Amino acid sequence: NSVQQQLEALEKSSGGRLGVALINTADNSQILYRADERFAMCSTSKVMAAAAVLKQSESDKHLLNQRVEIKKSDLVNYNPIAEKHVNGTMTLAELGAAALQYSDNTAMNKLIAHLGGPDKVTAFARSLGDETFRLDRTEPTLNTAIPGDPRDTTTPLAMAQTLKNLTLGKALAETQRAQLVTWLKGNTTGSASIRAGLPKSWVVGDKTGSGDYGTTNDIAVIWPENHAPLVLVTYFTQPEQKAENRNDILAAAAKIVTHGF
Repeated sequence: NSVQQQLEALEKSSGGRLGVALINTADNSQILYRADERFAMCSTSKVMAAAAVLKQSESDKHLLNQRVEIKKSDLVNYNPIAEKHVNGTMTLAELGAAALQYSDNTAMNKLIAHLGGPDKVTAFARSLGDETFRLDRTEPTLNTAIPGDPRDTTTPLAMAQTLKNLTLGKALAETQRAQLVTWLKGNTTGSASIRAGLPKSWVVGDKTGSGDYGTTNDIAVIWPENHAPLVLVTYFTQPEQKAENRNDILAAAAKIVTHGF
């Protein structure tokens, strides 16, 4: 069976809806499955918020070290880093690191607030040529992931294209690109997702996300040992609100599409 047939069969077994976009940077070839359909991003949107702050830092050499006060009232759900810093400060760089490497929701909200609200994250995506991404809400409500709701969604292809531009391409100046890559490579939350479907020694940078409707996502840049990088988005969502998340599906999809590479 072809790769496409393999993805169809994976989706058929899944009890939900699978979205995959792989870009092989050797030749700009793509493996696309529901790649123009919308999925709730959940925490994968944290990449765009962090990158928007990195863009600002290009023109403000003091920005990344700017102090941000962390107050008890800022805490939401899932803030393993920010809760350590209540009554103190974190820098914008530290908030980027926490948002990306630990998926800290308070850190995400501080980035969004710094930028001036969700719509400013959308504007940043648009400035990179991404016509699809939209951020509408803050944490935690951006994870409701209701089927057919356009809020806080993108498509697998749009996200793969933008992730490529951010990490390997033209979106950010070099120091900021390098910082984003360093952050993604140091992610702690993605062991069981795309990474689990790849050779153990491949270098990977990724950002996971999950939400209601069993929405289970991962976006990654992958550096094989003897090949050009791959950019891979795997999004998955289910019909029932309290469905379990399914990172195993993402690992399985990653294994299918990276075969041979």
